[PDB]
Amino acid sequence: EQKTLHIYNWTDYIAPDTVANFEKETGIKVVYDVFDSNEVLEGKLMAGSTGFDLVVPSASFLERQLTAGVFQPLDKSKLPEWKNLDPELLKLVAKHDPDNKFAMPYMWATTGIGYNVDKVKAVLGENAPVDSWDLILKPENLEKLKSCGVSFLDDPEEVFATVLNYLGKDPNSTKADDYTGPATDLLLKLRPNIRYFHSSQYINDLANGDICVAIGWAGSVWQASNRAKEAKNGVNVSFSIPKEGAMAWFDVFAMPADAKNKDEAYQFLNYLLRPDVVAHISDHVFYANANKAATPLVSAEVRENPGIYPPADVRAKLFTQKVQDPKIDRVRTRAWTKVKSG
Ligand SMILES: [Cl-]
Repeated sequence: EQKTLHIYNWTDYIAPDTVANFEKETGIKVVYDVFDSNEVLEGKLMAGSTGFDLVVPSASFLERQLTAGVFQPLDKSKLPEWKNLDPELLKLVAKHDPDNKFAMPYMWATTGIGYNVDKVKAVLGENAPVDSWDLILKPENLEKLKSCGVSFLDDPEEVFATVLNYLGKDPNSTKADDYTGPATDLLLKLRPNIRYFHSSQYINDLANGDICVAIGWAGSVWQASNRAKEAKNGVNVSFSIPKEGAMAWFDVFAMPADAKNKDEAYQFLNYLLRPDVVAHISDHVFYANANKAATPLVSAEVRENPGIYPPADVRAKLFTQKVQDPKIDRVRTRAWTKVKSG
């Protein structure tokens, strides 16, 4: 009988031939579906009976569901290359998944500033503060960049944390007043200069020159940069992990508790743990993978990019998302609607 495997992953988060290569090597039929919204994935998981054997949630969402019985523990004896994973990244993911019981770290990155090098330098000068959140969180700078286009993510959790860190508050403040007060105060001063709040349109807009500065996910900004280079359109997109720090986050593979094809799922996970497999993915999607054995195999342009693989001094400035109580979640959501309506 045919062996089958159903995977649900983000768009633009695998190499073009990863699945084909796996099928050639193993004889397993893969059904590979994609989503571009975390809201979509989580709704399906909470409803249950998804039909997926492997899914790719955020590490933070995993914490919220470790008690909901959504996932089943990973049998590490079926993953002999588990030893290839970076122990430091396992520790960070274990903040949401104690003892790394349910999740295999896949890729990770930061939320920083993507920008058009030429347009930012034209408007703010040669010494534009591209190494600082000042570039996009000082109203005086956004007023000058307004005409060339400014985008923020449509993501209250990441944007509020970014603002709180910049203001010198706890990035993960549990104080409702921090969100409704100082954080909202700054966002309302910036708001008239922001063209839109959206978590994917900025990728193509950066690549085509339609916006000049964005809050964005590192690898997606690097994808925009590469798309502009492949189009030979002369647009120069870069990305900055600013000097004040930034949020780091981790996407993981996990196995729904009702998965029908568990043996095949473990074959695919151990396939991903082979160093060349995940290095090849990083080469194509411009995200750092969590496999320490894989790093030397990654192309120089990606591995040596400190906005993809940050060195120790930059990693020390990164913070991670803490899961908040529902009451803070709702304050955050309410305040974000007010910010956007401004
Ligand atoms: Cl995360």
